[PDB]
Amino acid sequence: DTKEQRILRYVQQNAKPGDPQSVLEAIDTYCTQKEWAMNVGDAKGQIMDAVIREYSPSLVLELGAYCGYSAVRMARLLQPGARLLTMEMNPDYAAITQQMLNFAGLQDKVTILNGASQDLIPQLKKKYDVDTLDMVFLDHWKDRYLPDTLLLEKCGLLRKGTVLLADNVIVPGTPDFLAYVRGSSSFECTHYSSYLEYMKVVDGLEKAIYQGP
Ligand SMILES: CCCNc1ncnc2c1ncn2[C@@H]1O[C@H](/C=C/CNC(=O)c2cc(-c3ccc(F)cc3)cc(O)c2O)[C@@H](O)[C@H]1O
Ligand SMILES: [Cl-]
Ligand SMILES: [Mg+2]
Repeated sequence: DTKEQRILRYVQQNAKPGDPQSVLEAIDTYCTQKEWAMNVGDAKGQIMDAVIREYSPSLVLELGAYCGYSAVRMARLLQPGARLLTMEMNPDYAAITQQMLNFAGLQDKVTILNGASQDLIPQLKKKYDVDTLDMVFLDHWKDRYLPDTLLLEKCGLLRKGTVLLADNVIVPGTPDFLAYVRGSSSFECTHYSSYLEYMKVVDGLEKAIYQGP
């Protein structure tokens, strides 16, 4: 048995089927009264919600699905016809994310891509029929935010106005990523101070809007 399986089971037993909000609530409740887990969480999730609503992205890429909390959170706010692609290298977690999304009734808005971002990103145009991304949410291994951002650029997947939203830029921290988007003329950046999921440790998200090269 694993922590991720317990979280799924808790949602399946307590949340309301086909109700994405009840899924988020049940995951938060589990993590608030039982085992901590690395979901973006409710505080940072409010900022995520705000960004999704403001920019109304038709195509979103998520790096790092984990239990699918962020996938549920973004997907539930997407406009009809809009789509989310989520990359997850761990097949156990990909399987959990799929069951979470199924439960939430969001399976038709989300496609889970299995594998590591550095290998999937270069297949997006040919294999998954992507032109450009409107939004990217980064929440995978922290030392990979910068390399994956450069890879997305190199592959021609960013357009002017593409919104990158990055979790955990303070804790655990993505100092290299921040130095890059804040120093580069190719991004205009806005920092959102909040709190780490399920506690009062200060963390934040960085919003970095691609300007073109
Ligand atoms: C080298 C491969 C990089 N490419 C990748 N491609 C696809 N999926 C990837 C992935 N890397 C990681 N993943 C997956 O993303 C998820 C990993 C996320 C890493 N997250 C964290 O480390 C993290 C950690 C904390 C944390 C904060 C404070 C603390 F004391 C302890 C932990 C808080 C967070 O909000 C976090 O997001 C997993 O599901 C993993 O399988
Ligand atoms: Cl929270
Ligand atoms: Mg995170």
